[PDB]
Order: sequence, then C-alpha cells, then structure tokens
Amino acid sequence: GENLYFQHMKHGRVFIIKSYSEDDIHRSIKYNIWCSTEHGNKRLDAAYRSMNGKGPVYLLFSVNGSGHFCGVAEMKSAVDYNTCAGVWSQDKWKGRFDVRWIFVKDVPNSQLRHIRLENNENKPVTNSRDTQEVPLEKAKQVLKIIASYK
Ligand SMILES: CNc1ncnc2[nH]cnc12
Ligand SMILES: [Cl-]
Repeated sequence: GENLYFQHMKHGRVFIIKSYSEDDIHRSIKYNIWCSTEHGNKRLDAAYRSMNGKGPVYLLFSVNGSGHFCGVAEMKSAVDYNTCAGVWSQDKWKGRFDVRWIFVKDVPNSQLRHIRLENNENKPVTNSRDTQEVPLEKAKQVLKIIASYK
C-alpha cells in the first residue's frame, strides 16, 4: 500500500512547540489556545499572517525533558498580545492565540531522532528549541511518522 497524502502539499509551515509544563499542555487541549514567548509569538504570528489562509501552520508539541512528542495542533488565529495575565503555570507569557489540536498521542523521540534539520545545524528534530521552524520536506516525514505510530 501507500500513504501519499502528506507528500503532496507546498503551502504549509510547521513549528516545534516546547512546554516546560504538563499543565499547560492539558489547558491547551482543553481550551484550544496557546501562548509562546515574545519572540516565539512574533515568529508564529508572522507565519500565520503571511500564510493568508492558503495552508496550515502546524505545531508539534513536546514537553521539555519528557522524551516524546505529545501531539499536533494547528494555529487558528493571529496572536492577541493584550490578554489576561497568569493563565498558564508561569506568569511569563503575554498574549494568546487559538489552536486546534489534531492528534493527542505520545510519540517517542526514538521514532523521530533520525530526522535532522538543515536549518538548525543538521541537529535532530528532537533536539529543537521552542518555535524552531521545520523545513516542509522534513515536516512531512515527521507528520507521517506521528500519524502512523501505534
Ligand atoms: C504557555 N506557553 C508555555 N508554557 C510552558 N513552557 C513554554 N515554553 C514556551 N512556551 C511555553
Ligand atoms: Cl494584539
């Protein structure tokens, strides 16, 4: 058989999201919202707005030190930078944007550590920092691995 679904798109951008907090992951799944750092929010906002709805901005979530990704979400709005403070575990985040979680599933780093990022010094995708962008051809490979893991 074959899965040629992901191997076909050109308009799409994909970012790693790191979270120190398991509580924040749960709150994001529950309420379909997220917030990054200042520079992270700016990165995501720029990608969402220049995508202008002609493709998805995907977010690959991983809790720092957990050893695995925990799921996939799509950005669903621009960054609102002036919102209620202290809704996350730490009060160091300013703003909010909408997401839609697509997959909630733990995927061990062992399944993904062979994919390396030419834009991040050929480092494994599993050694990324928050809002590291993933080149589309590597992003396709990661997404197929996540969707097929069981
Ligand atoms: C709510 N946003 C976050 N929560 C915990 N850790 C992080 N690292 C980057 N963004 C976050
Ligand atoms: Cl704003």
